[PDB]
Amino acid sequence: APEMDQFYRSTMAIYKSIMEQFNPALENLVYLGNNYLRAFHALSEAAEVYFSAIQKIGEQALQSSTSQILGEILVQMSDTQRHLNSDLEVVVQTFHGDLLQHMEKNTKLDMQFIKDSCQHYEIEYRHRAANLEKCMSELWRMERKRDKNAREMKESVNRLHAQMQAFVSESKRAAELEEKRRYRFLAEKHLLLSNTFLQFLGRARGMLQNRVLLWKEQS
Amino acid sequence: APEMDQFYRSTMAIYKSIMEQFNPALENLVYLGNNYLRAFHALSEAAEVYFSAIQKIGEQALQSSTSQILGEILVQMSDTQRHLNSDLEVVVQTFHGDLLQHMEKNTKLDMQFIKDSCQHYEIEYRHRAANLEKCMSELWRMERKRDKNAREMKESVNRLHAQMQAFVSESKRAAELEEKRRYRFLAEKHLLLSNTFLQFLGRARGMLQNRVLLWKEQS
Repeated sequence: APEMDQFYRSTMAIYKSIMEQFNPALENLVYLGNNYLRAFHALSEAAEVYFSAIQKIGEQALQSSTSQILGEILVQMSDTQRHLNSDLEVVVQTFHGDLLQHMEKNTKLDMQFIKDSCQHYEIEYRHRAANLEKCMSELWRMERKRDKNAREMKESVNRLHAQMQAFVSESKRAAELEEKRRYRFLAEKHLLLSNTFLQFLGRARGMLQNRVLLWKEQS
Repeated sequence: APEMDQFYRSTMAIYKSIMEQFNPALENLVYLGNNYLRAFHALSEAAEVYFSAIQKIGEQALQSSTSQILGEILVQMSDTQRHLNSDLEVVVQTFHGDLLQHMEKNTKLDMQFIKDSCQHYEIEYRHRAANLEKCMSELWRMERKRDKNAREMKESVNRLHAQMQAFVSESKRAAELEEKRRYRFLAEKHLLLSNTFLQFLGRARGMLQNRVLLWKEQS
C-alpha cells in the first residue's frame, strides 16, 4: 500500500514533468526559434546590400584603364557571397520547415495526448485501488465472521493486488519511456540540423579554398 | 596644344573621381559594413538565447531516470554552438578591426591627399604651359626681328614641348596608379577577410564532424 502510492506519485511526477516543463519549453523554443530566423533573414539582407555595393565598385574598376583585374576580383567576391547565402538559406529552411513548423503544429496535439495518457492512468489506478481495498474489507469481515468462503475471498484479493503491482509497475515504465521519447525527438531534430549545417560548411569551405587562390594577385 | 588639354582634363577627371565617386562609395561601404556587423551580433544573440534553452532541457533530461544520455547530448549541442559562435565572432572582429576601421581613416586622410595631388598637378601643368608660351613668344619675336638666333630658340621650344609631353604622360600614369592602388586596397582587405573566414570554416568543420558522429551513435 505504501509502496504503491510511491509508484503512483513517481508516475505522476513524470506526466507532470512532460506537461508543465517539457511541453511549454517546446512552445518557448518555437518562440526563440522564430526570433533566430528573423535575425538570420536580417543578416542575409545586410550582406546582400553590402556585397551589392562591392559589386558596383567592382563594375567601375572593370570600366577603368588599369584596374580591370581588380575589377574582376571584386565582382566575383560579391558573386561568391551570393552563393554562400543561397547555400545557407537551405540550412535556415531546414530549421524552419523541418523543425519549427513541426513543433508548433504538434505541440498541443502532443500535450493533449499525454493529458489523455495521464488521465487514463489516474482513473485506472483509482478503480483498482477502490475495488481492491473494498475486497479487503469483505475478506476482513467475513474473516471474524468465521466464514468458510473466506478462502475464495483471500485469493480474489491476492490476485487483485498482484494485478495492481503489475499495472502500476508497467505504467511507470511506460511513462518513463514517453518522457525519453520526447527528449530523443528533440535531440534527433537537432542532429538533422547539425548535419545540414555541417554540409554547408564543406561546400563553403570548398569554394573558398580556391577563391582565395584565384584572388591572389601574384606569386 | 589642345590635345595636351585633353590629357589635362583626364588626369584631373581621375583625381576628381577618386575624390567624388570612390571615396563616398567607401563611406557608404563603411556604413553597410557596420549595419552588417550589427545584424551579426543580433543573430549571435538570438542563437545564444535559443541554445541556452536547449541546454536547460538537456539539464532537465540529465535529472530524469532514463534520459541522461540524451540530456548530455543536448547540452553538448549548446556547448558546441557556443564554441562555434565564439570562434566566429573572432573572424567578425577582423572585419571591423582590419577592414572597416582602416577604411574609415583612409576615406578621411585620403580626401586631403587627393586635394593636394590635384593642386600639385594643376600648379605644375600651368607652370610648364606658361613657360612654353613664354619661349614661343620669344621665338616669334626673334622671327620678327630677323634674329639669327631663332634657330636655337625653335630648337629649345622643341625640347620644351617634348619635356611637356613626358610630364603629361607621367602625371597621367601616376593618376591611374593612384586610382588602382585604391581598388587594390579594397581587394587585398577582403581577400584577408576571406582567408580568416576560411580558417574558421575548417575549425568549425573539424569540431562539428566529430560531435555529429558521436551524437548519431548515442541517440
